[PDB]
Amino acid sequence: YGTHSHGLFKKLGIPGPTPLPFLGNILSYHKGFCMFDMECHKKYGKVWGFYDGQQPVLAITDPDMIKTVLVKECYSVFTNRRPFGPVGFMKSAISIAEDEEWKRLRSLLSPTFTSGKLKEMVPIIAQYGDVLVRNLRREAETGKPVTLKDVFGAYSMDVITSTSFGVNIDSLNNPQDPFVENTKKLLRFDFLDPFFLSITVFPFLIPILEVLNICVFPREVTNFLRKSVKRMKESRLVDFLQLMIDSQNALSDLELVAQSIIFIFAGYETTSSVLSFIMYELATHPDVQQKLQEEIDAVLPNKAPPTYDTVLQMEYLDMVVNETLRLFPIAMRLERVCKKDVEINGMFIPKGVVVMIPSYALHRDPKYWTEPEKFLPERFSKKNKDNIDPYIYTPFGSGPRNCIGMRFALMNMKLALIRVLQNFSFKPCKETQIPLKLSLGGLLQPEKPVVLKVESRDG
Ligand code: HEM
Ligand SMILES: CC(=O)[C@H]1CC[C@H]2[C@@H]3CCC4=CC(=O)CC[C@]4(C)[C@H]3CC[C@]12C
Repeated sequence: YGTHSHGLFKKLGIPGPTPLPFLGNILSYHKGFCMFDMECHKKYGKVWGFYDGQQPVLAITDPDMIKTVLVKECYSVFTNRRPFGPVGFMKSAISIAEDEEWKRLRSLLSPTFTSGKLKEMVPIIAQYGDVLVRNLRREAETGKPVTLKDVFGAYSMDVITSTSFGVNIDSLNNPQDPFVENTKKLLRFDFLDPFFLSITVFPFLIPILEVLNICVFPREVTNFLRKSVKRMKESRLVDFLQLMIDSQNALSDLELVAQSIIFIFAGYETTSSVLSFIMYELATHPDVQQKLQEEIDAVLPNKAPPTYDTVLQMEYLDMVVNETLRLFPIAMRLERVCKKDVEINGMFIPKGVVVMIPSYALHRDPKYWTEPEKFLPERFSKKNKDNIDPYIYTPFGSGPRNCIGMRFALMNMKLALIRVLQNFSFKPCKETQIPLKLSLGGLLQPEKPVVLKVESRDG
């Protein structure tokens, strides 16, 4: 034994790279998820199959299917995601929860994300828009080429703490010692790490790990937020902990601690990561930074504070964020487990298989997109947009199980653009790598941290 599911795609009839005995196709991840997705797409068309060890992954590319599974069949057959490693009590974090515990948690926290409560958090978020620039200032002063993900990470931290726990620190490399270093440690998993590679060939190793209590969210940090939450509950006799406590807090109590940790996870390094790309695009395109920078002066006259409405009422900003997201869809892949045998717009799909949508690949897909390689915002203006197909462009997923934090993500990032642009300009310096080159790991990240010249707009 060792090639269990390896007959499935030759049978059923789907093309794809032919699996090694124990490894499946994992050896093709030397380029990363993105590059591996591009090629299978080219070299196989619109459906293809591969094996992560002995897990069969079926990538689909037709919008109709991609909508059947993401939308039309969510609660039906494609409800859950792929288990990925020893997850401990975090098994109750919504993004990890399965089937019925999921829908429960989903409608239960979704009220916690509605607009208007977005409205309310804004003054809190803007407050670190201020902090960010008071900080971003000094680094431009010194004349030194600022590392983006450091100023942005901090802001993201600042905004997570404040909106998630009503803890207002200026982490931002200042009070960098209280509550900051556990949070700092909540980074995206790299699923091409040797650790995760091992657990994909030997998934029989997850339960063992589970036993030794070896969890993939580090215990140091989980103890802390778990402790730190509980002490906050009592004291309280806007803020995500707030909105949950009020949320009838059934809705379990030490299941609340799982949400808190997972919101930080999903939002920390993603927000600060996208913000970096956006500032890279706005240099190598100085023209766009200006077109955007003027729009901002137009909507709020010299330095005026950004606002829930000041924001939504900025067509060009919305274009720049959206175009950055196309090039760099942080998740790279949407992905869904098949709960049962089902038919789906043509092809049979057998129970057990993982259905995979190639976000990043569809976003650079010479079909739907012309000069797909190019940062040009105009793709998303009132004319040229909305003949672009959702289910193709999906940087936040789609359907019952999409990014619950999308609005908050966008809002948060814009308030940060505003403050920064309406106050700065950004210029390739010595180190600035041009073009881009993505990491060939399992994260959709720069490879060599983006560093830029920050230059105060007159002072
Ligand atoms: C940089 C911005 C962000 C991007 C690009 C992003 C992207 C995504 C994607 C692609 C998914 C999976 C969608 C699917 O399965 O179809 C997702 C899920 C999720 N995201 Fe985000 N996200 C971002 C920010 C955030 C923030 C700030 C939060 C926290 C408030 C958050 C919370 C979640 C949660 C809880 C899920 C899981 C929903 C579920 O499985 O029921 N995200 N996100
Ligand atoms: C970068 C990343 O995704 C992290 C999250 C889970 C982490 C692993 C969790 C288990 C672990 C325990 C150890 O004592 C050595 C390091 C390892 C093997 C970790 C290495 C880095 C990983 C793979």
